Amino acid sequence: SHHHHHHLEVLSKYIIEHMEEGFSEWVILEYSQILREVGAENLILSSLPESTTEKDIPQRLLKLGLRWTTKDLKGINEDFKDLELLKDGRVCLLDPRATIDLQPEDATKFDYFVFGGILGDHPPRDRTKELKTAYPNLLISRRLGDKQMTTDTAIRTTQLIIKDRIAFEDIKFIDYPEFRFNKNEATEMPFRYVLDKEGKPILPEGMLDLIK
Ligand SMILES: Nc1ncnc2c1ncn2[C@@H]1O[C@H](CSCC[C@H](N)C(=O)O)[C@@H](O)[C@H]1O
Repeated sequence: SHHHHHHLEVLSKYIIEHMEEGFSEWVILEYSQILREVGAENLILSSLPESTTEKDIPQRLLKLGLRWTTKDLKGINEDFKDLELLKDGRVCLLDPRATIDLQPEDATKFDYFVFGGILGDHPPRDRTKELKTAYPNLLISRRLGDKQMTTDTAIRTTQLIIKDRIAFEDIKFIDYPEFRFNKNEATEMPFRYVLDKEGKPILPEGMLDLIK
Protein backbone atom coordinates (compact mmCIF):
# COMPACT_ATOMS: atom_id res chain seq x y z
CA SER A 1 0.00 0.00 0.00
CA HIS A 2 1.16 3.54 -0.81
CA HIS A 3 -1.42 5.91 0.73
CA HIS A 4 -0.20 5.90 4.35
CA HIS A 5 3.20 7.31 3.28
CA HIS A 6 1.66 10.73 2.99
CA HIS A 7 3.66 13.64 4.57
CA LEU A 8 0.38 15.00 5.95
CA GLU A 9 2.52 16.97 8.42
CA VAL A 10 2.85 19.79 5.86
CA LEU A 11 -0.79 20.72 6.50
CA SER A 12 4.81 28.53 16.66
CA LYS A 13 6.76 25.28 17.12
CA TYR A 14 8.12 23.94 20.42
CA ILE A 15 11.32 21.86 20.52
CA ILE A 16 12.61 20.06 23.62
CA GLU A 17 16.25 18.98 23.52
CA HIS A 18 16.15 15.81 25.61
CA MET A 19 19.02 16.01 28.10
CA GLU A 20 18.09 13.25 30.57
CA GLU A 21 19.15 9.62 30.53
CA GLY A 22 16.00 7.71 29.67
CA PHE A 23 12.53 8.75 30.81
CA SER A 24 11.81 8.95 34.52
CA GLU A 25 8.22 9.06 35.75
CA TRP A 26 8.50 12.83 36.27
CA VAL A 27 9.76 13.43 32.73
CA ILE A 28 6.87 11.35 31.37
CA LEU A 29 4.28 13.31 33.35
CA GLU A 30 5.77 16.66 32.28
CA TYR A 31 6.07 15.72 28.61
CA SER A 32 2.52 14.32 28.70
CA GLN A 33 1.21 17.64 30.04
CA ILE A 34 3.16 19.58 27.39
CA LEU A 35 1.72 17.39 24.63
CA ARG A 36 -1.79 17.96 25.96
CA GLU A 37 -1.29 21.73 26.14
CA VAL A 38 0.48 22.62 22.86
CA GLY A 39 -0.68 19.68 20.73
CA ALA A 40 1.36 16.81 19.32
CA GLU A 41 1.68 18.56 15.95
CA ASN A 42 3.44 21.55 17.57
CA LEU A 43 6.08 19.73 19.63
CA ILE A 44 9.33 17.98 18.75
CA LEU A 45 11.40 15.93 21.19
CA SER A 46 14.91 16.04 19.71
CA SER A 47 18.46 14.90 20.52
CA LEU A 48 17.42 11.50 21.82
CA PRO A 49 20.32 9.01 21.90
CA GLU A 50 21.21 7.53 18.54
CA SER A 51 20.27 4.03 19.76
CA THR A 52 16.73 5.28 20.45
CA THR A 53 13.95 3.30 18.78
CA GLU A 54 10.18 3.39 19.28
CA LYS A 55 10.49 0.76 22.03
CA ASP A 56 12.59 3.27 24.00
CA ILE A 57 9.83 5.92 23.95
CA PRO A 58 7.31 5.64 26.82
CA GLN A 59 3.95 4.34 25.67
CA ARG A 60 2.22 7.20 27.50
CA LEU A 61 3.98 9.66 25.15
CA LEU A 62 3.49 7.66 21.94
CA LYS A 63 -0.21 7.34 22.82
CA LEU A 64 -0.37 11.14 22.85
CA GLY A 65 1.26 11.25 19.41
CA LEU A 66 4.77 12.40 20.40
CA ARG A 67 7.00 13.42 17.49
CA TRP A 68 10.57 12.49 18.40
CA THR A 69 13.96 12.27 16.71
CA THR A 70 17.55 11.35 17.46
CA LYS A 71 18.66 14.34 15.36
CA ASP A 72 19.57 17.52 17.16
CA LEU A 73 18.62 21.08 16.19
CA LYS A 74 20.91 21.04 13.15
CA GLY A 75 19.44 17.78 11.81
CA ILE A 76 15.75 18.14 12.63
CA ASN A 77 14.88 19.54 9.19
CA GLU A 78 16.04 16.28 7.59
CA ASP A 79 13.43 14.39 9.62
CA PHE A 80 10.28 16.53 9.40
CA LYS A 81 9.34 18.03 6.03
CA ASP A 82 6.76 20.19 7.84
CA LEU A 83 9.39 21.98 9.96
CA GLU A 84 10.32 25.29 8.35
CA LEU A 85 14.10 25.54 8.04
CA LEU A 86 15.52 26.28 11.46
CA LYS A 87 17.53 29.36 10.48
CA ASP A 88 19.84 31.79 12.23
CA GLY A 89 17.99 34.36 14.32
CA ARG A 90 14.51 32.82 14.07
CA VAL A 91 15.08 30.19 16.78
CA CYS A 92 14.58 31.31 20.37
CA LEU A 93 16.27 29.46 23.23
CA LEU A 94 14.37 29.85 26.50
CA ASP A 95 17.23 30.27 28.96
CA PRO A 96 17.12 31.22 32.66
CA ARG A 97 20.34 33.18 32.12
CA ALA A 98 19.21 35.26 29.17
CA THR A 99 19.34 39.02 29.61
CA ILE A 100 16.00 39.80 27.95
CA ASP A 101 12.60 38.53 29.12
CA LEU A 102 10.35 37.13 26.40
CA GLN A 103 7.57 39.55 25.46
CA PRO A 104 4.50 39.22 23.19
CA GLU A 105 6.18 41.18 20.37
CA ASP A 106 8.77 38.39 20.21
CA ALA A 107 6.00 36.47 18.42
CA THR A 108 6.97 38.45 15.32
CA LYS A 109 10.66 37.60 15.70
CA PHE A 110 10.80 33.82 16.17
CA ASP A 111 9.26 30.71 14.63
CA TYR A 112 10.74 28.07 16.97
CA PHE A 113 11.08 27.94 20.75
CA VAL A 114 13.66 25.60 22.27
CA PHE A 115 13.72 24.24 25.82
CA GLY A 116 16.10 21.99 27.72
CA GLY A 117 14.53 18.64 28.48
CA ILE A 118 16.11 18.84 31.92
CA LEU A 119 14.86 17.97 35.39
CA GLY A 120 16.26 21.01 37.12
CA ASP A 121 18.23 20.73 40.34
CA HIS A 122 18.53 23.30 43.10
CA PRO A 123 20.88 25.04 42.93
CA PRO A 124 20.60 25.03 39.14
CA ARG A 125 23.47 23.33 37.34
CA ASP A 126 23.03 25.75 34.40
CA ARG A 127 22.72 22.90 31.89
CA THR A 128 20.65 25.07 29.55
CA LYS A 129 23.87 26.98 28.85
CA GLU A 130 25.17 23.79 27.25
CA LEU A 131 22.43 24.25 24.63
CA LYS A 132 23.37 27.89 24.03
CA THR A 133 27.02 26.92 23.60
CA ALA A 134 26.17 23.90 21.43
CA TYR A 135 24.48 26.03 18.73
CA PRO A 136 26.31 29.37 18.92
CA ASN A 137 25.08 30.69 15.56
CA LEU A 138 21.53 29.30 15.56
CA LEU A 139 19.93 30.35 18.85
CA ILE A 140 18.90 33.67 20.37
CA SER A 141 18.22 33.60 24.10
CA ARG A 142 15.19 34.86 26.03
CA ARG A 143 14.43 34.72 29.76
CA LEU A 144 11.20 33.88 31.59
CA GLY A 145 11.81 35.80 34.81
CA ASP A 146 14.40 35.29 37.51
CA LYS A 147 13.16 31.98 38.97
CA GLN A 148 13.68 28.48 37.64
CA MET A 149 10.68 26.77 36.05
CA THR A 150 10.09 23.19 35.06
CA THR A 151 10.02 22.45 31.35
CA ASP A 152 6.22 22.24 31.27
CA THR A 153 5.88 25.52 33.20
CA ALA A 154 8.35 27.24 30.85
CA ILE A 155 6.43 26.05 27.78
CA ARG A 156 3.11 27.08 29.36
CA THR A 157 4.49 30.56 30.09
CA THR A 158 5.95 30.85 26.59
CA GLN A 159 2.56 29.94 25.11
CA LEU A 160 0.84 32.52 27.32
CA ILE A 161 3.25 35.20 26.09
CA ILE A 162 3.51 34.22 22.41
CA LYS A 163 0.05 32.90 21.55
CA ASP A 164 -2.20 34.68 24.06
CA ARG A 165 -0.03 37.83 23.85
CA ILE A 166 0.11 38.31 27.63
CA ALA A 167 3.01 40.34 29.01
CA PHE A 168 5.29 38.43 31.36
CA GLU A 169 4.56 40.92 34.15
CA ASP A 170 0.86 40.06 33.86
CA ILE A 171 1.29 36.33 34.41
CA LYS A 172 0.28 35.22 37.89
CA PHE A 173 2.88 32.87 39.37
CA ILE A 174 3.32 31.16 42.70
CA ASP A 175 6.96 30.83 43.73
CA TYR A 176 8.14 27.66 45.51
CA PRO A 177 4.66 26.36 46.46
CA GLU A 178 4.31 23.98 49.37
CA PHE A 179 2.11 20.90 49.05
CA ARG A 180 1.15 19.64 52.50
CA PHE A 181 -0.82 16.41 52.85
CA ASN A 182 -0.72 16.06 56.66
CA LYS A 183 0.69 17.87 59.66
CA ASN A 184 4.03 15.99 59.21
CA GLU A 185 4.55 15.43 55.46
CA ALA A 186 4.90 18.45 53.15
CA THR A 187 6.98 19.10 50.05
CA GLU A 188 8.16 22.47 48.81
CA MET A 189 8.75 22.51 45.06
CA PRO A 190 11.70 24.88 44.29
CA PHE A 191 10.25 26.14 41.03
CA ARG A 192 8.02 28.97 39.88
CA TYR A 193 4.60 27.77 38.72
CA VAL A 194 1.77 29.42 36.82
CA LEU A 195 -1.46 29.90 38.79
CA ASP A 196 -4.74 28.70 37.34
CA LYS A 197 -8.07 30.50 37.38
CA GLU A 198 -8.74 29.00 40.83
CA GLY A 199 -5.52 30.27 42.41
CA LYS A 200 -3.80 26.88 42.46
CA PRO A 201 -0.40 26.04 40.92
CA ILE A 202 -0.68 24.28 37.56
CA LEU A 203 1.08 20.92 37.66
CA PRO A 204 1.18 18.07 35.13
CA GLU A 205 -1.64 15.59 35.61
CA GLY A 206 -0.56 13.05 38.19
CA MET A 207 2.31 15.20 39.47
CA LEU A 208 0.49 15.92 42.71
CA ASP A 209 -0.15 12.20 43.21
CA LEU A 210 3.54 11.52 42.51
CA ILE A 211 4.73 14.14 45.01
CA LYS A 212 2.55 12.59 47.71
N1 LIG B 1 13.59 31.37 34.04
C1 LIG B 1 13.62 30.71 32.87
N2 LIG B 1 13.80 31.39 31.72
C2 LIG B 1 13.83 30.75 30.54
N3 LIG B 1 13.68 29.42 30.40
C3 LIG B 1 13.49 28.62 31.47
C4 LIG B 1 13.45 29.24 32.80
N4 LIG B 1 13.25 28.25 33.69
C5 LIG B 1 13.18 27.09 32.96
N5 LIG B 1 13.32 27.32 31.64
C6 LIG B 1 13.30 26.28 30.57
O1 LIG B 1 12.98 25.04 31.22
C7 LIG B 1 14.07 24.11 31.09
C8 LIG B 1 14.28 23.21 32.32
S1 LIG B 1 14.87 23.92 33.84
C9 LIG B 1 16.59 24.40 33.80
C10 LIG B 1 17.58 23.33 34.29
C11 LIG B 1 18.63 23.97 35.20
N6 LIG B 1 19.32 25.06 34.45
C12 LIG B 1 19.63 22.95 35.68
O2 LIG B 1 20.68 22.77 35.03
O3 LIG B 1 19.38 22.29 36.72
C13 LIG B 1 15.27 24.96 30.70
O4 LIG B 1 16.22 24.26 29.90
C14 LIG B 1 14.69 26.15 29.97
O5 LIG B 1 14.66 25.94 28.55
